[PDB]
Amino acid sequence: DRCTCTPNARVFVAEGQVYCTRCLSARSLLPLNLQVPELGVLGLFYRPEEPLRWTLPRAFPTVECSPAGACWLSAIFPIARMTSGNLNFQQRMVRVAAEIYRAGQLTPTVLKTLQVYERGCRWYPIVGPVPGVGVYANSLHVSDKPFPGATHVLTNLPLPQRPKPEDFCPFECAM
Amino acid sequence: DRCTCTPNARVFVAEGQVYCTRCLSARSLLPLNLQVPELGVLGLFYRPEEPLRWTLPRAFPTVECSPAGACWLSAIFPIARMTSGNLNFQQRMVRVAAEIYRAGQLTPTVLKTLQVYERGCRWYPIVGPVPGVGVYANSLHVSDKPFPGATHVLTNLPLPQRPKPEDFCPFECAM
Ligand SMILES: [Zn+2]
Ligand SMILES: [Zn+2]
Ligand SMILES: [Zn+2]
Ligand SMILES: [Zn+2]
Repeated sequence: DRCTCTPNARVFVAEGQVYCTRCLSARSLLPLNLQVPELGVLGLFYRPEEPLRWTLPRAFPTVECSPAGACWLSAIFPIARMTSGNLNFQQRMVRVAAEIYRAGQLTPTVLKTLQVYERGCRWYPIVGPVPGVGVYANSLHVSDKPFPGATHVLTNLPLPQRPKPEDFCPFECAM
Repeated sequence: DRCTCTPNARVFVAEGQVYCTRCLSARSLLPLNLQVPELGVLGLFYRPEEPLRWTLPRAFPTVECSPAGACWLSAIFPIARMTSGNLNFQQRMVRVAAEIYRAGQLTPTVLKTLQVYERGCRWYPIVGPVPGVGVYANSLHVSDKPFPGATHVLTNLPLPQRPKPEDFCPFECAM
């Protein structure tokens, strides 16, 4: 039982799995006939409706950048979950993906547009394990799980450490 | 940087880590001088204030029961997160742990007391990967992650499958 939406339905990455932004079901590999070579790893699952507006170089996942080239695909779910409630999530997931996909990267400006801070998320200097969902990051990459190099974690959890002021963001352009 | 609360502060298990119910920081092993042998694995981190009211047999984690004997320690965080908001979580975490610890097991009655269903959680027959936090289970055990044997997943996520009526619960006594 996999996702059966039109292949132009956006995708996000949680832990290992590629999931559909529309139905939240695991996404299988695209038929290669539909695959969009110009979109690296993303094109292996996502086939947009029209142009691209930006491209993705096919590559291997680095110990810190995964999916290689568009690690922000990994921040879509955590930002949406920490930024919505029970009867509000779908709408949120859809708006968060659209924003990020459009920008083709994660940036302080895209986080402001998404009101991540006003909704309860705070960055924290990683000093140990953090339970639940979150966005781990450094000055160039982000992930939904900890990784070698990550220096900060974005969470809505009332942590013991001291939150970073709202003007702070570990990166300028996480890709 | 670990937890530095009084050792009588309750504990919960998320993924691998043992975390403190009070400060949400990782919990180190108890000095063995404080360790409470009568509380199996739990006693290796948690030292109550007075009696026990129930005991825990020391053992090895089974492919389906972990922590061995009190796998419900793994359901504390997911139930609390899916059942609270941003400015409400701590209170929720504290009430959820106390309830479960008292009952010394997870049961349909303890889930009703915690109003898991009225707050948005629904059980679903596992048919594929599910992103985010959740409680995986079968008729005898539960976990915060999928495991060989699990047949159902409790989530507040608006999944595509069809939710189980509110009278349904995969188990009668998950320990
Ligand atoms: Zn879909
Ligand atoms: Zn990257
Ligand atoms: Zn503590
Ligand atoms: Zn068990």
